[PDB]
Amino acid sequence: GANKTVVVTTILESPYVMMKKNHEMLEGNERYEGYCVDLAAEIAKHCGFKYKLTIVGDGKWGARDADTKIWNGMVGELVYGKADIAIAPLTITLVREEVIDFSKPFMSLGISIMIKKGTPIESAEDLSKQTEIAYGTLDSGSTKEFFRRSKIAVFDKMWTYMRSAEPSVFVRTTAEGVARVRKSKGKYAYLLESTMNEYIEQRKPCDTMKVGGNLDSKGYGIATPKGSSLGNAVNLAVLKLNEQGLLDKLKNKWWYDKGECG
Amino acid sequence: GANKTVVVTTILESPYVMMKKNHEMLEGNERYEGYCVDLAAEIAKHCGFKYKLTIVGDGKWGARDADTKIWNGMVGELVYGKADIAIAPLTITLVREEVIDFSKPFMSLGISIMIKKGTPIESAEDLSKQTEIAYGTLDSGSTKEFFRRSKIAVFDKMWTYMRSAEPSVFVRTTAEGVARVRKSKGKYAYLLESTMNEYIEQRKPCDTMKVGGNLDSKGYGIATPKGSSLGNAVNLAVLKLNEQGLLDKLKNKWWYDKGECG
Ligand SMILES: C=C(C)[C@H]1CN[C@H](C(=O)O)[C@H]1CC(=O)O
Ligand SMILES: C=C(C)[C@H]1CN[C@H](C(=O)O)[C@H]1CC(=O)O
Repeated sequence: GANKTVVVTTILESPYVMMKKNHEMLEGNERYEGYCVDLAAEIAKHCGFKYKLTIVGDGKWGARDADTKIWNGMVGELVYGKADIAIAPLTITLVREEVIDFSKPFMSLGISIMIKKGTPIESAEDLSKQTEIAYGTLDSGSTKEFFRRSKIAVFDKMWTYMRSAEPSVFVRTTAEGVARVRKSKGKYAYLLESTMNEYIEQRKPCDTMKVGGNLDSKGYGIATPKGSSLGNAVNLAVLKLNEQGLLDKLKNKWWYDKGECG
Repeated sequence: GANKTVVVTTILESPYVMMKKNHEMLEGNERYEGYCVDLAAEIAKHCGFKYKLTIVGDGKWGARDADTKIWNGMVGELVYGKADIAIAPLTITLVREEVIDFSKPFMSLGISIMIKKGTPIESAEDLSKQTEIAYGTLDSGSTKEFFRRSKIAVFDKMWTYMRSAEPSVFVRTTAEGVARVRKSKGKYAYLLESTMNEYIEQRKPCDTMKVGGNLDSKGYGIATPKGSSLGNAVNLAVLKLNEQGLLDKLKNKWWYDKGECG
């Protein structure tokens, strides 16, 4: 039948999607700003469709409950037909790839370590060997799953450490993880995706730092319901945007062009 | 009908696929060794299929002739039904994605600069600003296309320089590009994918070096004919291998474990 406005599901997480300071004076998609907001506009332009940016109701990303087997977050909204496409820093993982379609990566990243400047830690191995400096991750998401399911000695030990550490080394949000690193006087290292780490390292008060190399290598992908008709075009749009150097420009814009740390 | 042995098309290019020193005494897939040979074994194991490693007849990777519109290389073998899957460092590009299916990236890379140690060059911008130190790429492939189609000022200038430079700054093979850098006493810089660059930097006589950051960000993908039944399983296998840390181990094995430069 007739074309329909594409429902885009995303989530508020800086600097990917944020409500403009003057959002109360704007409307529709114009209320938001950020890397993903810009990416969505570019994808829509190339694929030639109108869209509406919506915020995922449950505020989750994409995990399936072991008991009920129900998918939450943006993945769930695609799986159950609540949204047509998800545009956010959604990590491409096996479990998600099995239920929805992912475009090729629009951003490359890996799990990294965030420390307050001055902390005597240079790698994950360094962390695994001690307990004075506590370390944890988000209480849900791809990074936590990485450690939970890892069979690699170092990461396996880090996981066992994390589950038994007191007080809890887990945080509910990125802002919480960042704030804990900053207020813990060097006694807390935060494991998060390099992208977020690199972003925070350029924000005042400039007291955090990304150390060591990434623990893994992966990417963020645009997701659509399995078999969806938009899948193909969106995937080609992603590759096109990357080849035109558009994606690198968007990262620079939201990560470095306005860096606040020199 | 009954399952059939999967025909895998690949190409001799170190350290991805090479004929063993004692190949004349071995048979079938055992005649070859390398990163891709190992990857193929792992993919086949996870997807549960028997396969035969074959070498692409025309020795090309995957480009379409503008006049005849015929696809050459491994892409062509998939497009015309000569092979069931291609396992090699095949760069995921828009033009190829339009005719065949790619798995998510099994390796992340970008175009980089290779120089003989001592060369006064730190970036592509540095190269673009001069002509004393000649610079070029392979006479075909993704890297050449990157420069040919680029609209980015610096890369556009580099391309115009390359097309008009005398003698020709292009090479036919990686080994040729490497050899030219080594024998040109610092008067030749070679533009190639970071993966090959990092590999060569660890091989005797240890006289080359990778300088500056990558010009772009992309990946290598396993390819299958569009709509192929193996596509799904192979894609999930790739993600699984990466999540198990298997892909990083394979890179270490063929790139660094035996590094010859300290
Ligand atoms: C910001 C959040 C909660 C997301 C972003 N990508 C990951 C995901 O898609 O699971 C999560 C971060 C992480 O796991 O470190
Ligand atoms: C080694 C060769 C000729 C291949 C490997 N990947 C690229 C491709 O798939 O086109 C080519 C290298 C390059 O373009 O620098």
